[PDB]
Amino acid sequence: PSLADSKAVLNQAVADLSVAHSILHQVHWYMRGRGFMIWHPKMDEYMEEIDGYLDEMSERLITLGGAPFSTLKEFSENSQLKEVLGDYNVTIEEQLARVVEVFRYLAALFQKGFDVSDEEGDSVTNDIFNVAKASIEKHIWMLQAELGQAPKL
Amino acid sequence: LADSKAVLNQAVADLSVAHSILHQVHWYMRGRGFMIWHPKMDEYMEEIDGYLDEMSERLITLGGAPFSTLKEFSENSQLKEVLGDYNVTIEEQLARVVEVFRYLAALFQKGFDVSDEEGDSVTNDIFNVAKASIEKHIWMLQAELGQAPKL
Amino acid sequence: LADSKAVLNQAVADLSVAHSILHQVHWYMRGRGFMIWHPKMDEYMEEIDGYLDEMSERLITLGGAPFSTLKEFSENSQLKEVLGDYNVTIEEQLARVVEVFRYLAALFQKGFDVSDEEGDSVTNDIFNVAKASIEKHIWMLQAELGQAPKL
Amino acid sequence: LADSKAVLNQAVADLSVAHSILHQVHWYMRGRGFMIWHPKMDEYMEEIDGYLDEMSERLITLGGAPFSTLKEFSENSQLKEVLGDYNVTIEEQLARVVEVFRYLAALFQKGFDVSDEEGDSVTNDIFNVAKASIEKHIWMLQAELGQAPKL
Amino acid sequence: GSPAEIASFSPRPSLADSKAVLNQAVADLSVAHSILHQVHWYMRGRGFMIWHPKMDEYMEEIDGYLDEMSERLITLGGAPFSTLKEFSENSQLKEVLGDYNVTIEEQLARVVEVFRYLAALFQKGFDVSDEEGDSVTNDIFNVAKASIEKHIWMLQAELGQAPKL
Amino acid sequence: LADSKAVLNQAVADLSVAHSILHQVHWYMRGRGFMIWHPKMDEYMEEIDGYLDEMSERLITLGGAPFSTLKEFSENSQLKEVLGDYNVTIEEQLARVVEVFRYLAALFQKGFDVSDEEGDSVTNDIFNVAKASIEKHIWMLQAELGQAPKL
Amino acid sequence: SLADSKAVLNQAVADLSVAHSILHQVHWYMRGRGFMIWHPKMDEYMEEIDGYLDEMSERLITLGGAPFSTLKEFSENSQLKEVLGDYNVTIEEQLARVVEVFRYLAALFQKGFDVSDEEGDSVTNDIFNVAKASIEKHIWMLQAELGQAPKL
Amino acid sequence: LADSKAVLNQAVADLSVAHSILHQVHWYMRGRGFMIWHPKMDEYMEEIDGYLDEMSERLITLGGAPFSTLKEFSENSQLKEVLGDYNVTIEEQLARVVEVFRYLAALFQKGFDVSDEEGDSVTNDIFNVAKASIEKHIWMLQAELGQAPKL
Amino acid sequence: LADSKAVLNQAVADLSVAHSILHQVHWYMRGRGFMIWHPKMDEYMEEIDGYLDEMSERLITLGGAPFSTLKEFSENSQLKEVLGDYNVTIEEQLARVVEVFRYLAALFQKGFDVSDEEGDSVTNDIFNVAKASIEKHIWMLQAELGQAPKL
Amino acid sequence: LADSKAVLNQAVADLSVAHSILHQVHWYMRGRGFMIWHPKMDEYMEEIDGYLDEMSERLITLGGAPFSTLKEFSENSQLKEVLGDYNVTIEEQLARVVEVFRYLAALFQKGFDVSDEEGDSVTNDIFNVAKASIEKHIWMLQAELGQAPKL
Amino acid sequence: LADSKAVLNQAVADLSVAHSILHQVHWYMRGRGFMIWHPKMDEYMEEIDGYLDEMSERLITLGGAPFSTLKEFSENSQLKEVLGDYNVTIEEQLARVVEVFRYLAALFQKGFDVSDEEGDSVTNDIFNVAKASIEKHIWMLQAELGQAPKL
Amino acid sequence: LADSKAVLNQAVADLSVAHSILHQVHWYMRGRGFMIWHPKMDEYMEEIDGYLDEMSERLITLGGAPFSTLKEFSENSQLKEVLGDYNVTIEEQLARVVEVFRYLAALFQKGFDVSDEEGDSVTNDIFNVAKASIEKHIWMLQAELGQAPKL
Ligand SMILES: [Ca+2]
Ligand SMILES: [Fe+3]
Ligand SMILES: [Fe+3]
Ligand SMILES: [Fe+3]
Ligand SMILES: [Fe+3]
Ligand SMILES: [Fe+3]
Ligand SMILES: [Fe+3]
Ligand SMILES: [Fe+3]
Ligand SMILES: [Fe+3]
Ligand SMILES: [Fe+3]
Ligand SMILES: [Fe+3]
Repeated sequence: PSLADSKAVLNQAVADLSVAHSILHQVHWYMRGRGFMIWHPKMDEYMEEIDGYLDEMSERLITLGGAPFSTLKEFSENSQLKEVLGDYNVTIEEQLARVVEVFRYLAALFQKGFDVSDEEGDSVTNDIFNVAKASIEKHIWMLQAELGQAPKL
Repeated sequence: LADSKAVLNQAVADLSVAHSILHQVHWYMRGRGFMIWHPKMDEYMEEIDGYLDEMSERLITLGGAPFSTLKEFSENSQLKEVLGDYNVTIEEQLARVVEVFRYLAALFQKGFDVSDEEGDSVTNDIFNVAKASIEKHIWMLQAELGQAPKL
Repeated sequence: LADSKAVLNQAVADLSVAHSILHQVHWYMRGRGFMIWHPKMDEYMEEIDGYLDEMSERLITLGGAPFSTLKEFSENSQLKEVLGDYNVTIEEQLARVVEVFRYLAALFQKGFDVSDEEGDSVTNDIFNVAKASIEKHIWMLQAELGQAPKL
Repeated sequence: LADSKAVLNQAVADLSVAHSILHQVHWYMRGRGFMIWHPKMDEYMEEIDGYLDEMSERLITLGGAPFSTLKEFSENSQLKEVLGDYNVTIEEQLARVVEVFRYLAALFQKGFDVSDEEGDSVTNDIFNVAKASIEKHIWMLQAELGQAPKL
Repeated sequence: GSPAEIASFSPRPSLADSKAVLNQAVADLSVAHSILHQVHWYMRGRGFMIWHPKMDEYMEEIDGYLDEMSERLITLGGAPFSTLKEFSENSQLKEVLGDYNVTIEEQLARVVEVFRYLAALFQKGFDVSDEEGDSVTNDIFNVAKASIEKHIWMLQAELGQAPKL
Repeated sequence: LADSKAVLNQAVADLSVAHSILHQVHWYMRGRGFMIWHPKMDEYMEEIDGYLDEMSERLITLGGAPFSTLKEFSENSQLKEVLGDYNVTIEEQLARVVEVFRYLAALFQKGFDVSDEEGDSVTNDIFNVAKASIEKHIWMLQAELGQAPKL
Repeated sequence: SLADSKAVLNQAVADLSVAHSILHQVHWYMRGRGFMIWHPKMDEYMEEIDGYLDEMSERLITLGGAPFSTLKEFSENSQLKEVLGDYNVTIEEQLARVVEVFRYLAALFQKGFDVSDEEGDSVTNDIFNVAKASIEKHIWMLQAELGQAPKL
Repeated sequence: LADSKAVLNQAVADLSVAHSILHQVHWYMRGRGFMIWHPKMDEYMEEIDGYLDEMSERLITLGGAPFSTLKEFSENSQLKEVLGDYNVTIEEQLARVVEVFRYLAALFQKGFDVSDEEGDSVTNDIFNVAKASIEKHIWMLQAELGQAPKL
Repeated sequence: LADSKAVLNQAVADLSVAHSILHQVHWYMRGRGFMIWHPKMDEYMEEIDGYLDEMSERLITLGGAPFSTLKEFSENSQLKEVLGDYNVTIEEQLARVVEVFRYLAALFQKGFDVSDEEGDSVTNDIFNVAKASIEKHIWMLQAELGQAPKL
Repeated sequence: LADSKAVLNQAVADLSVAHSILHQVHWYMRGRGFMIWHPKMDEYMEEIDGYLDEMSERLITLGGAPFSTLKEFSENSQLKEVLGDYNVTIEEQLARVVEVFRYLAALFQKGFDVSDEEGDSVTNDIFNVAKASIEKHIWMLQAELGQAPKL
Repeated sequence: LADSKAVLNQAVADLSVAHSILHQVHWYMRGRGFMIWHPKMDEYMEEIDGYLDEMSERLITLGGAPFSTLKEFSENSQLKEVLGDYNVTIEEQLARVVEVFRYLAALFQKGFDVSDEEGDSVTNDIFNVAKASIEKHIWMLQAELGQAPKL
Repeated sequence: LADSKAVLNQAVADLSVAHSILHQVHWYMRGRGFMIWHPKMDEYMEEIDGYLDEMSERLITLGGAPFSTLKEFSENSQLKEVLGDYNVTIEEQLARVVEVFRYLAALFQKGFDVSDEEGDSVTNDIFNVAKASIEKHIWMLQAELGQAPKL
């Protein structure tokens, strides 16, 4: 049932990235406070990057003979990420920490994806997860730096 | 302008679901015409997303609170999603896109109507511009399908 | 279309003063956030100048004579200028911009209304487009300032 | 000219003839100003062609059938063509272009009126945008000619 | 008295010199543009999304020949046709009313027939200009013929046929 | 004008007024040559605006406070404005621009001299570069007008 | 030392050269509905193939190796077989030929991945992995046009 | 290929002198039309330099030795230069350019004939291309001057 | 080589082998000048490939069947390939490229002649344009090697 | 010209150390403002590197021998480096950059002086241009820091 | 991650000295080949700076503290620098870059191995990509020098 | 500003002849290094042409009359031309380029000194900029030739 878990983790990523995109969009829209003018457009950049991973991962899953999740209901039910109603009263520091938590989870997911693909010998999938992990971890450093903190990976 | 705000938020939900449906069509497509229509879904998706950000931004500007979770999109949208299926024909998939766009154009007409009544002329333009392009796509998709636009 | 011509000319004056005020904010700005907001004023200035040229030139096209001297701009504009002062806070400078933009959005509503009354739909569109972008800026500035747009 | 479809198709014919007259001006031009105005006709021609495809597209989208033969253009257009002549002056050629543009601006107003009555807001916008640009060119051309726009 | 005014039929249609073939091209390219625009607007059926915009590209290329040829005619001291009446009457291409019910296969075949005609006209122009020693005009016709011939190959290929020039 | 800071502020006011004058010329221009000279006015305005922001930043950098209201620009400038008039000829308009430019060039020479004497070599450079290009423009405008530059 | 990595790189030099030739044939002899999309697509595929070739050949050179560099060497050492050009081959048949060539290339690149990993040559390993990824994506899209799963 | 080499080298001389004359027109031009025709001379000059370097590297390629000194250019060119004079009218300047161009078009025809006789098809194409463009320019210059091309 | 189709197909084979030989030179190159000449082979390869595709599509267009297998190219080409050798000097490599180019230029002359005889002027120009550029390269390569082009 | 060469060489060392210090600030930066100021350090670094290569190559051109080892940069630079520390506030970091920039502006003033004294006007210009830009940055950095430039 | 951090920081030191050595080569280069190899050094320097910023922000991301002073770079680098000397030949300069690059490639293998052991796959890939390009440069440099890469 | 005008005109002559000499080197070059130095002469030629047009515009702007015939250039230049010779080594060609640039650098110094004396600071800067770039080229050409700049 070849590359069963590589396919499974690719599909887990499809759901998680779909929710991550929704969370980033909420931060983008609901953001208020000093720093808005830099961080609001920054969320657009992050979203575009996340969308990039979604399409690389979902393509790779299809290529491997899988069937990507492709309804909001599948994304919601399969994602390990939780969403809450939007709220303008959240601080900038609080909004950025939420993004850090989302990104820490993605970097962990991508590590799992890297591990599982390596074990099954799916080196193409392995590379996709490694590249994505690398960038997310770099963003974790930068976001944490803004927050006067070490990356603490 | 509670009604203009209401229809803008309705659009946020529907455009969120429409993007998901376009993505499923993009991914699950099989048959002759794949190489043209697969990347065309990406164009439609980018356009849909552009409407999502215009309408969401305008709602925020009017003092509203956009839907901003998958649960809100799914619960509020009037579009129905189904499981992805590689066995759907390319002609059926394009017909599905047409039905989604017919829905959107009708939603944008409603948004036009509501904002026009409230005198919200900026919101009004947004719906009108979107409607124009969606209707143009309907013509092209229907022409590929050997049909009149039948607006 | 005397009213539409009149409001276009009012905008020529007010945009001309708006430009000066934006330039004052750009030059006298001090405080954390300078590096983002200083260049931002140049973007706002370029946009305001775009409205100026096109409103002034619509007025010419309609058989009008636009204000074209500093004296005409000062004496016809309803916006008041004050002496540059480096001790104004970043947050108060942004609030000054918001106040200027609230004024412009309100003026552009008036221009929409009068041109709509007179059936000058070309002039109507010019005001509608300008108002849209100015209102979007009020949302962003107010957000930086920890506040709702409150249009 | 009962409906938007009829006004769009009229525009299809008139824009086709307008293109032809502009091309004649381009080719037969002689006199001081040639080096400016010869390439300017190309810009105008491209602009006229943009209106053509738009208006034709919209007509097809609305379920109509555009005129699509030279006979149909020539017989349905209110514009009148004459034989090319090198002996027409620059200032007379520019005046000929002004008359065509006045005609088109008038036609676009007619399309604006009808689409508004029907509540075809998409078609209404198309005529509005085309009218705005053509009216600006009338100002410039008349200005070259030492004249007010006289819309 | 005053000089008499000759009353005679138009006559001619007589591709005997470079100036004449160029003006014939001016007329035929104008009608060819109209036919291509009809195919573009009225097209329906599978392949629309590729062939619709392809007509726009061909229209652009046709317009390019029109401006090179008509400029060369003016440069040679001629007077290009420049009214829809002169185009329609001088062109050998026949137009019909637009119809949404023509297959892609039939539409592409119509374009092939227009292109074969144009290639043939440009060969005439090449022959006429060469005999004249008008080498600049000769190259305009050669260049246009080459590209139009390449499109015939591709159109024919789409239709599952050899170019059959 | 006692020092570099003073001459820089003088330039802030005069460049503000020169921009306004160039804009009037741009808007009220009529006559053969409009199509070339109308857009040229925009180029000149953009250049003058460039000098304005280089001179006013240098003044701020030097510990000064730039004029930043229309009242100040108008009161301090040696250039005088008159009401717009469509009846001024193209030749008279270009001659007005030449006179503004001759003034600016002379002001920039004074800026050069004062800064040189104070040993402010950065400010000196700014004035030298501005003077170079304004003088090149005088040659070209004079050449259009059939005359020598007569610096 | 790195003998077999060098040998698999050189195998790829040969196979990619013949693959380029086959793609050019498909490009030229193509006929049928879809020509206007697929003809130019072959040029994209040829450019990508050529990219792999210069990459792999010059990694081989960098390793102290000597790339095949004549048509006879390409033709004899390649495992791909060429056939005479024939306009009567259908579009569907042509695309299926390209799939088979790409399936071969993807398997070759797996072999190259495996051999270079066995020899500790991680630079060569990555060249093959990157090339493999994009070829497999193409298989998906070609198969999809042909109404099938990728069937990797 | 003695004759083809000879005429290529003749073109090296004449184009070098033609470049110098164009530059004189560029520099000494005065009168209405300066702003269009002054930079147009730069375009003509670049084109001439292009023919210069096609013809000069074809001669080298053929095993010839191009003139490469001002003495060689001046002595071998059939074009005559006179001292610059600001007093020449714009229309006379353009007349001078047309003369240079008529000469070049005639030389390029000689090039064509000589290379055709000798069977140097590459040199032949170089001349034919240069002749086409120069002759188009004659049409346009003549048209500015209110005249037929009169090739 | 009977006709135009035959010489076009000869060029398909020969260009294919030439590309292979250029690629060998590119890869096996060692010596002073490598950094300029190695990438230069890529330029030459790109150009040869341009000729190949042009010449093959002209052959198809004429109703021919291009060679399209390595066996056909190798057997039909009159160029001979040898095994790659890193010990060949950079100047010997350049000399090998010249020999290939001299061969191509003569093949192109053969194609010119045959197509002219048949009256196939489109094919005639393809060969002429290719010959022109190859001959220009022969000049430059020979110049690098301190020699006349010897064409 | 040995004093100009000595100060050029001084600038080589100081700019090398300046680059290093900016890089530390870039890497070790923490606090609100990071996202703007982190990439800004890269812009400054690139600017510093430009002055470096400029001044080094002027030194070479003048027959000097630039410092070209880290030991020489470190030993000759009057700037002092300390171990990187993440616990420095972003305001302290920016003040640190201001102090490096004041040093550099003062160094460039010395080079202007020495080069003027010796009549090396090329070196003089290099120092002046560099000084202008550093002084502009000091204004902006100070404005971020709520302060006058205090040059 | 103890060793991956250590080897990243070694790279930070080594890349810094490597940039310095390359800059010396760039500056003190003399001999045939200068015009190609002088700018080449700039490309190599840019690439080494890319690895620097990469490796140094991966170290930071991992919770390390990059060397950020010249003293740290010199003291920790395994690469040794010497005074610049114009008498060094091109051959000798290029050989030195080769030795710098061989060292760097070896360090990157070491970094590959350590990160592989520790399972730091992101760091592993940074070293692998950097080693790949360095090794490709070793081939080209060695080819220019007439030798096999001899990795 | 008589001597300022004088030296500008001298430059016009010297740049015109320098251009001719560079073109001779470009065309007659043979030997190793051709592929880099041949196009390099084009870069140098374009730069020389830039100085020509600016010096000649500045002279016009100052009320002078530039030399504008090959006779004037040749008679007024202090540069000497000889017949082109393919037998010259590339090292001897580059040496001739260095001689011409050394001359220009000295001529530019004389222009700097004379304009500085007459207080024409705009002309002064033109010469200073042109001198800096020529001298940098001398450094590079000399380095290729294994020598110091020796200004
Ligand atoms: Ca498993
Ligand atoms: Fe996708
Ligand atoms: Fe947004
Ligand atoms: Fe304007
Ligand atoms: Fe034209
Ligand atoms: Fe390569
Ligand atoms: Fe050249
Ligand atoms: Fe092709
Ligand atoms: Fe450098
Ligand atoms: Fe960085
Ligand atoms: Fe000039």
